[PDB]
Amino acid sequence: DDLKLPRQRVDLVAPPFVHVHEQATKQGPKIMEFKLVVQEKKMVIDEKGTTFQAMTFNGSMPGPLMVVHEGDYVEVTLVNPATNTMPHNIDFHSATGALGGGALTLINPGEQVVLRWKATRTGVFVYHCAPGGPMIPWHVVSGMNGAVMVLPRDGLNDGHGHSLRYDRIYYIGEQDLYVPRDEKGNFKSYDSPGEAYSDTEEVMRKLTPTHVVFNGKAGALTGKNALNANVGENVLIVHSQANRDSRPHLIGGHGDYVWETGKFSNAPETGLETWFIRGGSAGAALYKFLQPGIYAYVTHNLIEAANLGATAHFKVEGKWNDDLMTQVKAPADIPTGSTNE
Amino acid sequence: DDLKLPRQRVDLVAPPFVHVHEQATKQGPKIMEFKLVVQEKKMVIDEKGTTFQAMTFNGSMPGPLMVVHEGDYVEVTLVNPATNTMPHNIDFHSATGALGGGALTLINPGEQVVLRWKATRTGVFVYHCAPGGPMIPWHVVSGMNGAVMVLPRDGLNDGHGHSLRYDRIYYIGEQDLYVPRDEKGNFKSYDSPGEAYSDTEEVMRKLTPTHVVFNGKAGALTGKNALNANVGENVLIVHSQANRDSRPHLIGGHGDYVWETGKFSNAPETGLETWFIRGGSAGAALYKFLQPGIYAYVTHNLIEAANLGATAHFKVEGKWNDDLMTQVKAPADIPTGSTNE
Amino acid sequence: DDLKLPRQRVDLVAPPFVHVHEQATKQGPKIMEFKLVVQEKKMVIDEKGTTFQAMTFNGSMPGPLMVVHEGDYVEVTLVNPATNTMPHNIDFHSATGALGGGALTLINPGEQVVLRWKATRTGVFVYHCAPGGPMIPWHVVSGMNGAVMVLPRDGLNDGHGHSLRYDRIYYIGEQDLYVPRDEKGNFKSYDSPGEAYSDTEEVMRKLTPTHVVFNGKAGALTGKNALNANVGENVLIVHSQANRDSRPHLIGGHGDYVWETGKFSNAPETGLETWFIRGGSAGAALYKFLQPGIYAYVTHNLIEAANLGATAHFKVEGKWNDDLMTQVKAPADIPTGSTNE
Ligand SMILES: OC[C@H]1O[C@@](CO)(O[C@H]2O[C@H](CO)[C@@H](O)[C@H](O)[C@H]2O)[C@@H](O)[C@@H]1O
Ligand SMILES: OC[C@H]1O[C@@](CO)(O[C@H]2O[C@H](CO)[C@@H](O)[C@H](O)[C@H]2O)[C@@H](O)[C@@H]1O
Ligand SMILES: OC[C@H]1O[C@@](CO)(O[C@H]2O[C@H](CO)[C@@H](O)[C@H](O)[C@H]2O)[C@@H](O)[C@@H]1O
Ligand SMILES: OC[C@H]1O[C@@](CO)(O[C@H]2O[C@H](CO)[C@@H](O)[C@H](O)[C@H]2O)[C@@H](O)[C@@H]1O
Ligand SMILES: OC[C@H]1O[C@@](CO)(O[C@H]2O[C@H](CO)[C@@H](O)[C@H](O)[C@H]2O)[C@@H](O)[C@@H]1O
Ligand SMILES: OC[C@H]1O[C@@](CO)(O[C@H]2O[C@H](CO)[C@@H](O)[C@H](O)[C@H]2O)[C@@H](O)[C@@H]1O
Ligand SMILES: O=N[O-]
Ligand SMILES: O=N[O-]
Ligand SMILES: O=N[O-]
Ligand SMILES: O=N[O-]
Ligand SMILES: O=N[O-]
Ligand SMILES: O=N[O-]
Ligand SMILES: O=N[O-]
Ligand SMILES: O=N[O-]
Ligand SMILES: O=N[O-]
Ligand SMILES: [Cu+2]
Ligand SMILES: [Cu+2]
Ligand SMILES: [Cu+2]
Ligand SMILES: [Cu+2]
Ligand SMILES: [Cu+2]
Ligand SMILES: [Cu+2]
Repeated sequence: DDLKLPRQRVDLVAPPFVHVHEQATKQGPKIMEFKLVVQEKKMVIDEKGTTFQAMTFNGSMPGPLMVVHEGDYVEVTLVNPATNTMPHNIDFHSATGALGGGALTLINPGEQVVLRWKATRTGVFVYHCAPGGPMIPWHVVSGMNGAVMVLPRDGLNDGHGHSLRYDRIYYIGEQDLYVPRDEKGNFKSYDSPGEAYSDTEEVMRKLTPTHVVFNGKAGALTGKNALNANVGENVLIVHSQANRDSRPHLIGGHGDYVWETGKFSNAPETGLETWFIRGGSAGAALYKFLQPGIYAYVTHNLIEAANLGATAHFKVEGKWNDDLMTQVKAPADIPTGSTNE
Repeated sequence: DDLKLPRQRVDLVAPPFVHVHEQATKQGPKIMEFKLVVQEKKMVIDEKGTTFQAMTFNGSMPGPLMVVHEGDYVEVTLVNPATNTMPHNIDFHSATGALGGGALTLINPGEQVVLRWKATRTGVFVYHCAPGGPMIPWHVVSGMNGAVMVLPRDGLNDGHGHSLRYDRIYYIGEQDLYVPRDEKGNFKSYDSPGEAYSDTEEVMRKLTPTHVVFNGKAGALTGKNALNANVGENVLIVHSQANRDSRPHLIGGHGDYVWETGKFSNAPETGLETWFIRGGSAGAALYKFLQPGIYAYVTHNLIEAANLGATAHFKVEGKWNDDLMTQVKAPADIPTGSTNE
Repeated sequence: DDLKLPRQRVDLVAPPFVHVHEQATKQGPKIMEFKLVVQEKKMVIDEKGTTFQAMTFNGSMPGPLMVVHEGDYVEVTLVNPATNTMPHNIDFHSATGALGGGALTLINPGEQVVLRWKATRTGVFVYHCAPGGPMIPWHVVSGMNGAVMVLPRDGLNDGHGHSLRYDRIYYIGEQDLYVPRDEKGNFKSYDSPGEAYSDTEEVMRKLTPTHVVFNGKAGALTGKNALNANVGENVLIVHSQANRDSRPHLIGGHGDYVWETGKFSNAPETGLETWFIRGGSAGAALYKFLQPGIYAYVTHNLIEAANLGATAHFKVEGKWNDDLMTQVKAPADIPTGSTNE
């Protein structure tokens, strides 16, 4: 027992929600204990009911958000149940050495492994499966990726000596999927990930996804699963993309404070319209809602947002501010005396 | 008449030129009145005379640049003449609430609407049509996008307490187009936007444009329509892309001061070779010309620049500086006594 | 002889290595003399032995890294031997005027030219061939690109008044290739660049590379050609991409200090997981190795990294730090008393 710190077990929750944590803490460093269970399963990924052979951490795309503080140790039990068919591992971009932990965590079905890494770098970071060779992109684009957030012990700041505090936090994992089609253009179904592999690899090689989804499927964060907020709330939106670039935009809003490279040692940019998540990274945006109503959160390739699945909704309760925006005259017939050339 | 400020009507001009404005102002806030008229029309988009069914604000791709100051109110009359076939609206990324104004501006052919938004955020911002669902990307990649610039009341600064002033300003709108081809590879023509839609949507789904153009067509800003400048002039180049990333580069020059995320609350970067406009945003670069001659302004995917239409020219008058660059020896035969292995 | 400075001949070396230079210097400005010889040749670009008709500076993809100091003059002899079939030239993104030198350097086979440019802008910059029109992207994606580094005379700094010094420097040139296929999907071979052109241009038009390689071929910087370092060494990694965006990531490491836009007048970002090289630019990352072992350096589009060739290896000698990372429990059977739902 060389490392003599207090241990704290964390129960992970399904995205887009985030397990209970403190922003600022005066506790010393702890060993923060997490468990991730690999689950291979068929999942529905679009509104027409297209299925595909997914591979996940904890049964979700993305994997759950892990939250710790700078100087904590993160002790992860990775479990690969014997119902799975492939070996898996885990690479933390937040970690130092052994390919992020991938070189120490390769487990066959029926095995588990325990990795400990010190959280020396602040920010939001991708984690993902990386077995080796062509298996790396295949496991990642099959759904085996998530994120970890390492907060400064004093919480967030604006990089100019002022504390920032969020009222709410959501984790938006964006997934590029490569679903094979038959000669007529219909999506193909398979009985196992292994059976899907050869056809999937051919789609992956052309670098054009068939679907781009938040929280594992088209429409996942729309309708009844819209994200909730209130006028005046500072909301932190963590956005990850393990394989492909994304350009997040809150329609009707802004990024008040944006860490687009996702690392809290760097001051955020202010008042962004659209920001950029480089493939293989996580970023974070803080926004204080000023108006009630529906907001679409998109990647601002609008073809991807509207036609390949990459739209989420916020439903924001409160009172409308007519000073910021108003309809001066409702839609009306163009006046007869108008010239419009 | 709740809002009791002076009103000022602005006459918009066609890109790449920009309507008359002040950089720094000591006037108080005003209500700045703009009119945009939707025009659906067939347009020529390449040097071989390829046509396509465009949808525009004010008859141009991009729509005109609107320039206001922080704290102004922007009152926009959007007009959809009864010669048009579809409903349209407008979303300002500069605006707060109601999906940027899109939720308050949906008008059928024969209708107009008046929206007012407060310019609380400084920078250059995209505006675009966003009717709903798959219509959003279709109207945007059909040409319905432009930009607005919200200047600080004191004009631009270098983020270190020094004022920056431009001698000239150009607005470069970049458009990704998706033109259907027949089985032989020839571009297809249609008699209406509606007739083009199904085939166009199939091209859009593969996320590879057929054309990438500045100011609405290949070669628009070359030859006689080259952009003019003089040695010693500080030129502001505003660049927008509503749907797809761009990487602007001034061949033979630099970006002296670049806001690549386009927001003047953030200090510019200095001395860039190539900068990055994320899809769904506008950015701005200031350069002081040091040498006369021809400059190509490109997106530095050179396939897009040279083969899909995304090249503009600057013609710069003045005297050559042999200290910065000189031809020491003109092309000559390789000397007989040379070894070149 | 208007310019009366000392002259210094530099001997270039093949990437990923870099010719001998000083970081900080108290010498005054010099005329730094470089020679580049164009070589068209068939080259092997993947591990299955696929060939293609390359065009190179000095026989390598990328061209060699040139290193000078701010205020130096760079005098380049470009040679196009009569064994070559096409005209060539050179454009320096570091240079001011005449399209970066391209307008002053166009040479037929059997000719040479001497260009001098003043190094007024600090950073890493792309250089590339740019003959004119569609020849520009074709020569660049055929391999005619490299980089130049213009150091501040005081060497690198962290943008907050602290000197940064590297123990080692590597230049990673990333190349997107467009190799034609026959109807069965096999790569086509040609006897000359001219014969390859028409088929290659058709692949280039669809903006999807067939290969993405470091140092000219899949696996070039793996196995026996892994990059060497030691625990505790600060290593500068210069990364260029003349045509297409890249997202570099050091697997198991970080970017301690990253200039992603590549320009030393701007403070670096700290502690990045993944950074972004915009097509048509060079960037630089400093990392101090903390753990021994194998590191993969990738573009974090993992399809490109694992399946299209864009992976390099570092082999790092030293002692493992179990405080940063440890395997707490080796792979073992899942305990019988475990519940994993
Ligand atoms: O996309 C090609 C072609 O295939 C069809 C079916 O023949 O539709 C498929 O692809 C669509 C777009 O991805 C999906 O909407 C649908 O689930 C799938 O069957 C054609 O409609 C289409 O032109
Ligand atoms: O800098 C972050 C900041 O943006 C704020 C200003 O305090 O608001 C932006 O939009 C508001 C709209 O009323 C204005 O107060 C302000 O002028 C503008 O930059 C906050 O919401 C937040 O702290
Ligand atoms: O691009 C496919 C194929 O189509 C042809 C005509 O059969 O040319 C078309 O496409 C070209 C590239 O976009 C355009 O230059 C031209 O306007 C269009 O007819 C072939 O030339 C080409 O291989
Ligand atoms: O920082 C902006 C600045 O770049 C300037 C320097 O004042 O010039 C750059 O190129 C010039 C070439 O002669 C040099 O003065 C300077 O050393 C270099 O950084 C201006 O054009 C502008 O203010
Ligand atoms: O990629 C299409 C198709 O072509 C085949 C040969 O028929 O393989 C070629 O393409 C592969 C992927 O690029 C290469 O691995 C190989 O060198 C090349 O022959 C098929 O295997 C493949 O489905
Ligand atoms: O800011 C650059 C800096 O990162 C350093 C800190 O000095 O290390 C990072 O990782 C180390 C792991 O032990 C820690 O010292 C530090 O807390 C963390 O930010 C150096 O390697 C380098 O100077
Ligand atoms: O130690 N107090 O939180
Ligand atoms: O399955 N994803 O939330
Ligand atoms: O572990 N890979 O299939
Ligand atoms: O009020 N003077 O510009
Ligand atoms: O039609 N565009 O300038
Ligand atoms: O309003 N859309 O076609
Ligand atoms: O002049 N001394 O290096
Ligand atoms: O051929 N390239 O190193
Ligand atoms: O010089 N171009 O083939
Ligand atoms: Cu896996
Ligand atoms: Cu990774
Ligand atoms: Cu419209
Ligand atoms: Cu938008
Ligand atoms: Cu060439
Ligand atoms: Cu260039």
